[PDB]
Amino acid sequence: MEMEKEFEQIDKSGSWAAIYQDIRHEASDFPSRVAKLPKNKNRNRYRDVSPFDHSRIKLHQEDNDYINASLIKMEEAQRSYILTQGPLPNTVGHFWEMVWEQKSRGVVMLNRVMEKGSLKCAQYWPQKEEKEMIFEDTNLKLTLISEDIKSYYTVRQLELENLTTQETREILHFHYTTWPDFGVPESPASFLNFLFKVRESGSLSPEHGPVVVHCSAGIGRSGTFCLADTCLLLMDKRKDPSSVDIKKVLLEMRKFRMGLIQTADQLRFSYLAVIEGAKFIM
Ligand SMILES: CC(C)(CO)NC(=O)c1cccc(Cl)c1
Ligand SMILES: CC(C)(CO)NC(=O)c1cccc(Cl)c1
Ligand SMILES: CC(C)(CO)NC(=O)c1cccc(Cl)c1
Repeated sequence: MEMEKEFEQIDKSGSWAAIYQDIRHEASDFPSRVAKLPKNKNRNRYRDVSPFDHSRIKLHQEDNDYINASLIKMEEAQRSYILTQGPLPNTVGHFWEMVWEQKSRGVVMLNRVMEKGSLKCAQYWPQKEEKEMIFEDTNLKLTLISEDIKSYYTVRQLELENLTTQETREILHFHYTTWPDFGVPESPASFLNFLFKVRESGSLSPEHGPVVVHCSAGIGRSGTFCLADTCLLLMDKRKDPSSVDIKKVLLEMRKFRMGLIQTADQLRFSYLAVIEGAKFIM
């Protein structure tokens, strides 16, 4: 079926939970043996969210190459994304090592450091120009260059230096700051505006390594971001845009990381975002 009318048909019939449970039943199951090794317990935020072995990002290190991060490679859309958990106190150096090694231009953050009164990820970037951060375990230096605070999101320019070679690179930090502590946003307008700002920066384009996107677990809000982006790109590329099937695209993405889209409300929000986005594109 088309999307907008499939949408109203699920709303009128109140069957979002049944649609979402079908997706969960049909989703891929692949091994995640490296994630479950005992030496990696303090590298995982949640025991039930792990990268598959076949698609995990490897650190270029011989001691321990493990990080909780996955490469989502979308062949028809010609887009790639790295989805990862919010960094932990003992993985902030690994996180920036990955950004460096994968040649990423941008980092997309969809959570606040504290939500619901608890810590959802480490404070992993510097908050003042004159107070830079040094990650001694991976030999990197990170400096805040500039910050632009808007009503729904903040964009930061960062300098990452490889202290071994003295090479430097400019990284863009795109921080969506207004996702509610509970539920999903009422309107997708600010989320779509944010997606378009990431696109306009070049961070999603083939002349760079894959964008790094995270929330707390790296599957819910993060899944919503890449699902909406890929669906809108396919609607632009194909002769018949009504052939784009968001459930099929989501199942394709779940070949590369488990659990993408965590609730039926996140599924409905993803439909809403793609529907409204497709009208603005033209
Ligand atoms: C990312 C770079 C190349 C930047 O200095 N660092 C490393 O690869 C690294 C990894 C593990 C340990 C240490 Cl000392 C450096
Ligand atoms: C702007 C320059 C030319 C360094 O001055 N390139 C980068 O900063 C950069 C950023 C991300 C990835 C990689 Cl490979 C390079
Ligand atoms: C340039 C086009 C028209 C794509 O062809 N779209 C946008 O610039 C845009 C901006 C904000 C929100 C949304 Cl959904 C689209």
